Amino acid sequence: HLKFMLDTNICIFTIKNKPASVRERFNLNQGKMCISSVTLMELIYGAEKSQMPERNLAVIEGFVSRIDVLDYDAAAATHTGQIRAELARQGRPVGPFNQMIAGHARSRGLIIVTNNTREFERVGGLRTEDWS
Amino acid sequence: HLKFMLDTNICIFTIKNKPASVRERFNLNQGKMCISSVTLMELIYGAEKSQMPERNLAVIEGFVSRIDVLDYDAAAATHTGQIRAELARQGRPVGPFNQMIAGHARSRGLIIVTNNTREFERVGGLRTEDWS
Amino acid sequence: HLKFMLDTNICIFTIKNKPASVRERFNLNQGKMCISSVTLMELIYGAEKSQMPERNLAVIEGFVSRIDVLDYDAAAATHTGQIRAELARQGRPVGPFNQMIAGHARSRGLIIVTNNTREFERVGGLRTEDWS
Amino acid sequence: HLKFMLDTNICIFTIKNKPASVRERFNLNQGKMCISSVTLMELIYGAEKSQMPERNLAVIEGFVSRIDVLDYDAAAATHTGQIRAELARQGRPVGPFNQMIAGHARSRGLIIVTNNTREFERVGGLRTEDWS
Amino acid sequence: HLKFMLDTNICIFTIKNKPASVRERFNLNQGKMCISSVTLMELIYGAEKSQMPERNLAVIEGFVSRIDVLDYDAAAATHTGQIRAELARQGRPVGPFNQMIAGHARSRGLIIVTNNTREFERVGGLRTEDWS
Amino acid sequence: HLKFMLDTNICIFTIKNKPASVRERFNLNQGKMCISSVTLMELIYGAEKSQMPERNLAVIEGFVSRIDVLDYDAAAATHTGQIRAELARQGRPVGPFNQMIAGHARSRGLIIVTNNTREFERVGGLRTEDWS
Amino acid sequence: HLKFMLDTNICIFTIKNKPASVRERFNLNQGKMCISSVTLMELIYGAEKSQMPERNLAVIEGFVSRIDVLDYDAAAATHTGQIRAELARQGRPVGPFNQMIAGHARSRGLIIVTNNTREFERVGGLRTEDWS
Amino acid sequence: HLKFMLDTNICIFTIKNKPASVRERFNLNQGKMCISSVTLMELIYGAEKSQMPERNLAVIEGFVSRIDVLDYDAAAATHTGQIRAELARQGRPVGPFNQMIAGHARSRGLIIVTNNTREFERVGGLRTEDWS
Repeated sequence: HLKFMLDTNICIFTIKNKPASVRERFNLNQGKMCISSVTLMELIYGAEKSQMPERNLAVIEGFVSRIDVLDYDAAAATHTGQIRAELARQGRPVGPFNQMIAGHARSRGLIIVTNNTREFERVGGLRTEDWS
Repeated sequence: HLKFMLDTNICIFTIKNKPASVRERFNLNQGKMCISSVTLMELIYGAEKSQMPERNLAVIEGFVSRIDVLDYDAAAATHTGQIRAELARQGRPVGPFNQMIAGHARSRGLIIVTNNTREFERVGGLRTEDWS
Repeated sequence: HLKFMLDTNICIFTIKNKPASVRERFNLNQGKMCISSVTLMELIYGAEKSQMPERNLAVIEGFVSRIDVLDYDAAAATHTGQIRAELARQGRPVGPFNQMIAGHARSRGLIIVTNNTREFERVGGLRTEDWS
Repeated sequence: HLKFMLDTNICIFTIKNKPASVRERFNLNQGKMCISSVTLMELIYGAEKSQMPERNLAVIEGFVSRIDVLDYDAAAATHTGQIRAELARQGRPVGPFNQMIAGHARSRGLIIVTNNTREFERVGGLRTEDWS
Repeated sequence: HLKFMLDTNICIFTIKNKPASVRERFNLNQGKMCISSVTLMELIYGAEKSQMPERNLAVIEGFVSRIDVLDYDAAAATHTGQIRAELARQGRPVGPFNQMIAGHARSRGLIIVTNNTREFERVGGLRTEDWS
Repeated sequence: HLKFMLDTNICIFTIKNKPASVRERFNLNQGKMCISSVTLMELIYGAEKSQMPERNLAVIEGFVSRIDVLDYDAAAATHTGQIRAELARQGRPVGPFNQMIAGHARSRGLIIVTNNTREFERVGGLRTEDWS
Repeated sequence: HLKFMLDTNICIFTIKNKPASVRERFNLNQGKMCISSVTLMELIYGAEKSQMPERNLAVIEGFVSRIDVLDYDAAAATHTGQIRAELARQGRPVGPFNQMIAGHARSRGLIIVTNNTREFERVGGLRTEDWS
Repeated sequence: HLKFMLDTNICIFTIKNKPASVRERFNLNQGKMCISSVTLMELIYGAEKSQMPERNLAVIEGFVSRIDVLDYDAAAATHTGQIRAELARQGRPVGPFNQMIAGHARSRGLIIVTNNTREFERVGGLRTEDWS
């Protein structure tokens, strides 16, 4: 089954093969990884704002075709809502899209793979890894 | 068939019967309305951070039972990505979750029902109504 | 996935490689384009009424081979019906087949690609591009 | 299975039970009838343009719930295209949406039920009935 | 289900719309017609030997896409074998591919549609029609 | 998997154990051989026209039981059509049923096993063996 | 359906419009071409090793969208194995990936399109064309 | 369920029960092993070049019947392409077929089982084992 949910920069590092450690671990974990549709949103944004949008979209779409994209559903939303309230009580900052990504992963029991572990470690009941 | 996607404040107004015109129009359009899972997320956050979480969580279950909750999917994400880039080019500010709700509705050709018309009208190719 | 719905003249320009700019953008967007079955209908009519139906029909099969043809479904019909009433209220003229593909495109969140932007910009909640 | 494709006016007569002969034959043919999505478009248009749109939409949507709606597909488009060229050669005028419905029916071997048989009889290879 | 199996000349007549009576009845019998793959072979042969092979192939492949093609299977083989022996006893000549087409149709209880009734009427236990 | 497609005479040689070399190589290749349904047709004809049809039909059922019978499908038909045109250009004679199994074999990458290599060698892109 | 399997250089030529004769014939045969995944591999290698990988990867995604990619399967492997042994006996050199696409094509009865007819003509039971 | 992709020599070692350790470990890992169709190709080549091909083909096919054969697909091709470019950049030599089954295994997150670990360890992001 699925074990990891990859955040946006981990995806970009993989595509770029830099830092090389990310693609290395990515490939060792083939068949076990996914991204949130929220992360897809961020990836598309990155392509759309770039100098060569059509080119970069094609590269992203190819990458995305080989990994699973999970829809952000009611369970994901529910966990995100809980997490934002837990974080607010504790006074811990997490960015809005990261909050959603954290909730999505937690709702499915997935490990978040991220180079922003400082932020994601603030979340309760969630495992994180950094492959960079 | 779905015609309207309700923004968070419109849902809250419906729940509170204030402004009462919102629930009135809500009732008139029963069976034609939905919310993004992004809006559900915002509703759960609001309940979870409130003085009476269980009471407000129960109220949300009642509201949600009367409408469809749509998963934020790849199409929603893609439109959101496009929109964020379009807005940034124009120097137009829209909040992160509203961007996602805007992208979700546009991907399905739905009318956004919102009292935050100034923000959502900045998005291209999107119809809005305000029931409040 | 799909981003653009091409109207008949844009299809014809692509086939003829004139204006060459159309085929250029067509090639750049390979894999992201479709036509409504309504537009297919118009293309088939064009071939059938031509001096050389078998030749022109064959050219259409080849062209259609490179894109998706979307069935005009209940969602497309529903949006079209709504658009026709909106347009009638405002006194804005749009041709019957154009109304239908406007509704088709809007129901799927697709951009209409057309050299008839004056007509299609009259439709609410719809984006267009002109590649010619 | 399906034998009849109903025109817009036949649907309306059925709903209104006037002329009573239409609903009579309609019910005698339960399970054998459908409409084109093109006809759905016209029904929605009628409701959307009316004095009480939400009301009339509900009435139409309820009626449609009890009959099959066929998507206007590539075969329908092909027959429509052929028919428009045949009609044009003969100089026989048929309305744009009627052309598509004629094509849709012919592509499926269905009998067109219409009170506008004067128009539909101009089409080749198509059976028609009038229940009014 | 299937009622008719169309022989090669009938298919060509339909495509050419000449004699017009063939396409007329073809259109009236939509959904009820098929061809044997043996007939497909003859059509492909016709295109392949023509001056414009690619064009005529597109034309045939286009025609064939809207009708069912049946594989010549063991039951078709069996009836063909019986028929060839029955014919030889009677001194009644039928061409090699017509023998197979006859056997295929008979094995499925289908009516052969052909303008070559002289050959096909020699076969026992088989219905034929000529639409030309 | 399947490697060989046997023509009619080879099947008969196998059944009759004469020339004995054929059944010998047949037994060595058990599980790797098939016949076209076209060849099945020829075998049934031979039995049906013989002095003792029931006996010979029973012998065929036993033989056919040891091998796969392949349906003559659209790919087989298509290859046969190309082949028939190519042979006609070169002025090379191949019998009608031989053309079909040659086409059938080529569409599947099968080796035709035949003692009629003179005819089958005329076909392009086709390998043959003679076990007799 | 499929008739041609394009070797790597033919694909590259089509992409570059050089020699222009390749794209010229390519366009004439739209809907009838495929590549082996073995060829996809070589294309991806070519892109990845180039000065501008992302640009060239995007171009490959576009090209691949216009044709079928066939998986190199057991039948393809079997033929390739046979061919490698046939070639070694005759002392005929064919490059390793060429052997595989030859086997892939022969297993499906496809015409190999290549500018390396010297190598591919060494293979038995395989038709080739050179469009360059 | 699958964990291991077996290289050609490991399959041969298993068949020969020499070295005995390979079959020992093979049996301990029943239900968890597969081969690439590329390896099937090599096994078939070995049988075909042998002095008793029919015999050795039967032994291999029997062996292959008890393990999964994976088709070499687009994902496999993609990984192989990345790998070939990386190896060339690093100046690490790996044989053509080895490159393909390395990419195939890597695309599926499988452990390559091989007695050629020196070559396969040059590939990035790939686990290897030697059971010999």
